[PDB]
Amino acid sequence: ETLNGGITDMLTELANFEKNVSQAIHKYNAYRKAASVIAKYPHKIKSGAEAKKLPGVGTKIAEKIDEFLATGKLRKLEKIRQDDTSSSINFLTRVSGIGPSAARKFVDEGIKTLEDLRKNEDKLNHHQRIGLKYFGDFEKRIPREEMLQMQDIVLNEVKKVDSEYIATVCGSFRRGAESSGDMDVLLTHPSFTSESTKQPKLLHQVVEQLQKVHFITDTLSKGETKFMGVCQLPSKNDEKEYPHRRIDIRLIPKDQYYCGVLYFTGSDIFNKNMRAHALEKGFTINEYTIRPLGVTGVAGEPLPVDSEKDIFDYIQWKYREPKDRSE
DNA sequence: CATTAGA
DNA sequence: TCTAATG
Ligand SMILES: [K+]
Ligand SMILES: [K+]
Repeated sequence: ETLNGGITDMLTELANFEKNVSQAIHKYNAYRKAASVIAKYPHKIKSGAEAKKLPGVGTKIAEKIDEFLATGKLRKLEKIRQDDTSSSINFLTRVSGIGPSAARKFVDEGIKTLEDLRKNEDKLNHHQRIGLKYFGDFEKRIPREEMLQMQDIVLNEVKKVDSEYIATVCGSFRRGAESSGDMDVLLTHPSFTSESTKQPKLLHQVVEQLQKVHFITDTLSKGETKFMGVCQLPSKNDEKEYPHRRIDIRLIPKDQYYCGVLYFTGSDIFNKNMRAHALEKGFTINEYTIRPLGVTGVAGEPLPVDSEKDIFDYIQWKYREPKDRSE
């Protein structure tokens, strides 16, 4: 957590590099299990050799550990850090819709900057265009105070369209968080569950609502179960317009809400931990259901869930307010 | 790890 | 169809 920090930090830098700038999925994966292992190890690595006794730790890596230990740096890291192409790729990637593969291509063609991207809007796809168009606001945080104004509107049209809808704004928002990165709305309807052959409209109706009133301003992607968009709070009585915000809406079979909701509320650890516990408690939890364990090794058969509680009860734990689902 | 665009 | 990108 801190005794082998520089090593893990260096290592992740290393990995991340092979993956993006290079297409070394392998080296990439290498730097990672290592970074992973050296992290668990309870003692200060004092030499590569020492490191090296680890699993995943080879001669390539170990050598890097000495250099890093010896001198507070690493050239390869220093060289990459300087590297314009590579820098370039790192940046392009910040554009929503740009991933490594496109980043490399764009660079290939010579589009290394924001302005470059501009002049060539033609080379970009809708998603990419939008991300470009909203590069600044996409990077901005979402203050809760706004999260509250967003949730407000959201729940309103949802209700207006059909009163039978159930929505929840998940994520760290749900967990307290002073601010968030984007808004995550989980959606369901009684009329749609595991079997009940869809109702694509179910999603459509609301997107259309939100649009109708200008909550929604763009669409990155719209499918029959997962809508990914851009939204904006009504710019008041002027002098202050709001930044464009990423919003994601998802349809869910009512019969899988709460687990979905559980899960997406996190946190990453609260989850893992509650989950680890359902294992002892003779269960299995995951984004959609909660099945009881069977001695033979594994088992099935989804237990019925009508609330976050059902799940809690089941693993015979203390209902944890989302506020304190921190870990 | 599943859903969507796209080409 | 596959492959990329988000989450
Ligand atoms: K080893
Ligand atoms: K990106």
